[PDB]
Amino acid sequence: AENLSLVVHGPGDLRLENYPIPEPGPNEVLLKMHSVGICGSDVHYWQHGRIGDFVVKKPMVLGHEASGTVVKVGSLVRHLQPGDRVAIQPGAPRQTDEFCKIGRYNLSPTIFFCATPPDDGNLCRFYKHNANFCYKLPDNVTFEEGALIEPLSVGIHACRRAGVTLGNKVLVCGAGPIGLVNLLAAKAMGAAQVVVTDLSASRLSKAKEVGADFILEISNESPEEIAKKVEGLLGSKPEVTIECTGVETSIQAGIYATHSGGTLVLVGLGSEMTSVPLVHAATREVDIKGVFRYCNTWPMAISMLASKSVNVKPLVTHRFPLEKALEAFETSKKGLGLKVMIKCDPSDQNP
Amino acid sequence: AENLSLVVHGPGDLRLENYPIPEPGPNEVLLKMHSVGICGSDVHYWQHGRIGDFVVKKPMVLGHEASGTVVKVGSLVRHLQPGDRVAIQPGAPRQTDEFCKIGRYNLSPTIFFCATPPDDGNLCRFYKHNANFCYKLPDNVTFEEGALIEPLSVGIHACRRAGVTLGNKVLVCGAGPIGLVNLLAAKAMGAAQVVVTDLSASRLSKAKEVGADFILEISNESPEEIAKKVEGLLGSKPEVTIECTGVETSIQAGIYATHSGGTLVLVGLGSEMTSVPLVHAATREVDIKGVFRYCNTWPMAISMLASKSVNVKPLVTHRFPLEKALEAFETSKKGLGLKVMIKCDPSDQNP
Amino acid sequence: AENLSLVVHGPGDLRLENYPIPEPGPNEVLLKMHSVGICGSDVHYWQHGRIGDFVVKKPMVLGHEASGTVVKVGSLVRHLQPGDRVAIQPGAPRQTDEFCKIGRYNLSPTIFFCATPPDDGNLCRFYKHNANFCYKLPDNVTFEEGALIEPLSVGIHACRRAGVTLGNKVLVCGAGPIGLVNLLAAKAMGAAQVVVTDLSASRLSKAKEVGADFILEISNESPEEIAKKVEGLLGSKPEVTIECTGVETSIQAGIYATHSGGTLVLVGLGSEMTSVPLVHAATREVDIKGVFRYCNTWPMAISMLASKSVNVKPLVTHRFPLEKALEAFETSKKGLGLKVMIKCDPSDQNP
Amino acid sequence: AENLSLVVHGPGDLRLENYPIPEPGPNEVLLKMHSVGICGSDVHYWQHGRIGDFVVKKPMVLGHEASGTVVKVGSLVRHLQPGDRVAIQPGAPRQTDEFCKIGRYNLSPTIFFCATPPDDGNLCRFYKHNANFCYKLPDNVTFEEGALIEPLSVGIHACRRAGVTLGNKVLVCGAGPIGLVNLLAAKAMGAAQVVVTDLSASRLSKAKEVGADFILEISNESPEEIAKKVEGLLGSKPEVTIECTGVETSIQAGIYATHSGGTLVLVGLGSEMTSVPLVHAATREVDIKGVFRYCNTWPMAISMLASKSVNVKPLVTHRFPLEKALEAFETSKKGLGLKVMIKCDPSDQNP
Ligand SMILES: [Zn+2]
Ligand SMILES: [Zn+2]
Ligand SMILES: [Zn+2]
Ligand SMILES: [Zn+2]
Repeated sequence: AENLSLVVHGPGDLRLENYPIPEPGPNEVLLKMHSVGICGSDVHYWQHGRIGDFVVKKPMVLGHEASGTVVKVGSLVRHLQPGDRVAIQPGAPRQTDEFCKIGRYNLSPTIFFCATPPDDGNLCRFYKHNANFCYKLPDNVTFEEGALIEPLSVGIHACRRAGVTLGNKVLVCGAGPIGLVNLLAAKAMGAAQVVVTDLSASRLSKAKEVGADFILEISNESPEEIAKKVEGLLGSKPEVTIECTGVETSIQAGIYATHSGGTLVLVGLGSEMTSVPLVHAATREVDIKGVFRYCNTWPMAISMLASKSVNVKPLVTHRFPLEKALEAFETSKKGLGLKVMIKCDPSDQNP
Repeated sequence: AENLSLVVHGPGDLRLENYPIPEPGPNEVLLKMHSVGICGSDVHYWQHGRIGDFVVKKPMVLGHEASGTVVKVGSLVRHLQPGDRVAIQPGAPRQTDEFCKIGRYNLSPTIFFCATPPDDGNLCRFYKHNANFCYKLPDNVTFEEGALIEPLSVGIHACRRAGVTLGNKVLVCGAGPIGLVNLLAAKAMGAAQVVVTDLSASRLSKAKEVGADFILEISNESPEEIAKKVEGLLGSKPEVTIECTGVETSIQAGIYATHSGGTLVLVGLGSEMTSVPLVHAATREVDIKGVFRYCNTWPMAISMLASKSVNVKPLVTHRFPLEKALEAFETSKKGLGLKVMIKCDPSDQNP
Repeated sequence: AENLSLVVHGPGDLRLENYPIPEPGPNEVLLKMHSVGICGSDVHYWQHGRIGDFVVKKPMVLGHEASGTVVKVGSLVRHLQPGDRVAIQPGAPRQTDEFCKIGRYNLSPTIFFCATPPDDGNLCRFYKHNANFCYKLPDNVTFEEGALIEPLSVGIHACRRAGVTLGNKVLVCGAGPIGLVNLLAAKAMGAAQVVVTDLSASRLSKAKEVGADFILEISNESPEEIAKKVEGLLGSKPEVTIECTGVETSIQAGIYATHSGGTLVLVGLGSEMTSVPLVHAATREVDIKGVFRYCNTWPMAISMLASKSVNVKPLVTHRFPLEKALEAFETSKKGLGLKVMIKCDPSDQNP
Repeated sequence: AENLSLVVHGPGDLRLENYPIPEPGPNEVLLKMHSVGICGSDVHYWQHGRIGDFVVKKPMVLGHEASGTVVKVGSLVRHLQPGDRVAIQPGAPRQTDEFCKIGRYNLSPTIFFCATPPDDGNLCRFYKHNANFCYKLPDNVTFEEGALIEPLSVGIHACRRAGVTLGNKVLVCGAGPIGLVNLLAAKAMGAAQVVVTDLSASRLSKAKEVGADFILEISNESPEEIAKKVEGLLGSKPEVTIECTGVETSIQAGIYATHSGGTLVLVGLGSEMTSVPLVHAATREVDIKGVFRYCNTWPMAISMLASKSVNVKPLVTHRFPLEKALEAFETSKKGLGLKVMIKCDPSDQNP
């Protein structure tokens, strides 16, 4: 019974292994996997075997940005059936705790989440999942778009928490994959202009393709100088800044750059301690907000994709079959591409 | 000193008259008028000499959707100067009352407002206005777009109060000018799909041009049937309904149509008493909200226009010089067009 | 095996019957019932065998405002154990649907809810319930206070949706049980003054005891006159009105009474069609909101009770043992009391 | 013409000087000052002649927490008249800028603000002020309560921005005057429990008198230990933390202490750079918000005082006549009291 699976055993130890075919409980579905995007999260576990307090204490299956086809459903599942194409939302609450009740299930301490240990991910042939967290895709939304909902959702959640809306000018720090999905989400939510900063001329070219209104190549500027160049291009201070690099200097830039009364959202992972002009922000009522994944983004993402109101397709720079997963991870690490997409279906390998 | 002015003396009594050149106080500007759109508000005062409790007790200058050029500024005015092209926000608070302080100046009982009596409007050659409520237009935004900010703002304010955002499906009742600006605002704010209903095949054709995702021609349907047809086209109940007709049956339709937990916003003017399945809405937590003009929409409208993120141009169906204002009002009443635009500048009559 | 249960068989057909001892599933608990309040909801099913579209098609156990003691827990239950005193939140979602995910589980169409048919209630000796919807009571919170969380929650949810906060003046229409819990919730949320209207001098005396800052006895006033008398007592128009009678004239009064920009919340059940100065509200941006039960109120209610920050005790006017349930229902119908409280525990019959 | 005035000429240079009687413009009033509280702001200008970028470049009158009696009004003033007792809101916008329009006038860069240079304050006999920012006091609200609205408003604004509401448990860092007003505001807004931390047994005794549910004396605890002790007393992590010391370790404590999804509001002034577990907060969606004074707090503060729903009286520990202002400032600096209150009226020196 063939179920090739990509597994991290520890720092730098990545292996392709055969796994049993999972058996779906009464409210789960079994999925034949199709398209699985990888991101810095996966690469980080690969390299270091941990992300902060999340530690790989036993071999873990990677992969958490995914779509596939229902092949089997549990006795209690009614909204999905074999043949259904679905996007997988990787975080599924185990308990109806208070976070779940108030509608912030992302914060639930007992949540299951693909490829954050000890929870196995979906970079494999066959995978089972809580049925309520698999979302039927319409026929004009590709498997890859379905997989891309996950990174898009990072941007949606951050932009919601920032309060991005009609006419706002927005600064996005970083033209990596995180920055690009926040650019996409901001424009989708009505931002008039997004400026994107980055050190790389290459990444910024790609941010342009994706829809950045302005690009700004940073070199040795101070945070105040960055904020200043940003304001100069926009004609004003941006109501919202989304910081996607985790780099302290970029966080400071965001604080100086953001319009008074505005919001800076931290999406990139920084060091355990950050040094910031906390006062500068606080005295200007610039709020500083973080994000932890996302909640309630799949249906609205699917709605925007299905209506062609957002375009995530240019994000995919590489495709590899599942058998070439180790190479794909090398490609993702070298960071020349954006989204490296893994194709798990021997039957079909198109988008 | 030539300052032709369109004046309503009472029910059906419209005249073009010469007025003195207004003198701007210390915080006012004098404007050479350029483009002035007319709407049902103006036509209503023309026909009936009142809109509810607002009564024309002495001759009134009409016109409240306008743009022009600063020719003179007061001693305290610093952000505008002669030569500046500006959009005029017709509601300017006279006092720093509590509504103003909390940021809801539209509700200020002593607000000045063009062409709502006893306040004279701007359908004339020369007009003076509170400087803080004239907004500089950038050079890639036409005078007509500047004039159109006013009707667009009706839609922006309504859609904000409805909470329209990323991915929502929205029902707009009415394909008249009010309905079309709400269609535009909803899409600009991130709605995935807007369906527009109306009795007229002609108006709906125009709603399509403007960007309606679906159109629905109504005839003798009951409110439940309308709600049903709407749901059928969208694939779900719309999170937001914007009611733009003021027609009781359309209001009821909105109540049946709107998703539970959603919002129905009333923009059209109905009868003094309305009969509604108030309970049906209330038990489904469908909120019912109204609007009174707008507040804080000019800068964000200008930002969206300047970035080409919204297109109001297709709204203009007719242009008349100021001298043909009576004809223009006839055209606006017969309701075959959408926006009838009046050109007040003898120097320039382009958009 | 003794499990006396109060059952409605149809219009005016109420019986006390022995039921099997329910068996808790893996995530349920079995409760030895202690205190069960009754309300117009129960009385309504008794009298008419329906509330609108909710119809008693087979015998139903009544009772939905309750507390008791855990005697048995399911294999998956960890936060509760035998001996735990708990308040029962009667609405427990069956499915993780979209309403649940976004934190509005009250709107879930498949929710289980005590004594709304076809779901049996908890007016009995032994009752089983979803464990996540039973809330441990601290030792300084009585069983009756625990039972009273349910009616209090009606007020909490309504006042939240109204946006009651520090310093607001609030109008509550109706001094029945619904009105009194909204008075309590408004004061708890920081309202400076609550005025309560009613036809009964008796009910208003009780509203005073409970904490009403002003009482207003209505007789033949018109809605405009009511609004006027209200404003006169408060010194201003109330930012919030909570309408608790369902009476059309009282709804109209609320519309005239509420401050511009304010909110009217409809808690009382009215007729299928209501006639209202919808326009008057809409043009003053008075929002009209309804409620459907409550969501996420139990923990904050328990917190306020435990800190003695709210006092629901004066609401209980009568106590009857379970065996005298038919009499208790007669008492509740005659409407001279407020909260009629039923004592189900043969071991203990104190508050 | 006697108008004694307290003036800072520079670091440690405080003088009492006679000033001209100010002349109120058309929308100003002249006030006979009555009660003026002092705070760290005043003391800071006294000691250092600056607070960050706000620098005393010429002699400045101090005092910004004040009340008095209207003696003269401008030609345009209608809501106030000689004899009116009023509370003075020290920040009065000069321009109708965008911050003002959207209801955040506190952020207006051109705002006038008592005793923040170059704007003279109200520690004097006679003072003139923008009429719209003087608020009539009812007869059951004392002059001192009127003066205390200003510090209370600091707490109101911070607690609003934190989202303090019914049932929340709140941590307040610091039992100085800033901490105590935030304790008062939180309880007024419906917090079930407030715990207050501080190094001083004396300050905490006073926080108890004022209404703190718990007090915690800190010594050499680490931020994690503080957060831990806080959680232990409350029985849970507080939904809101208000940090009132500006001390980096206390800010870190707030981050560890605050419930996930919660809010930490920074009210105390810290160093230009702060080192914080920014990541810890961000990954738990603990928002970090600052405050800059307040907006729209006077009317709701007056409403709460007039209804006896909040008690600021215990804050006043000392009273000095204006002639003993230098001593009063010494008393305020030695920090043994809380609110030092200055009495400016030779006619009356009661509360
Ligand atoms: Zn990822
Ligand atoms: Zn108009
Ligand atoms: Zn009930
Ligand atoms: Zn102060």
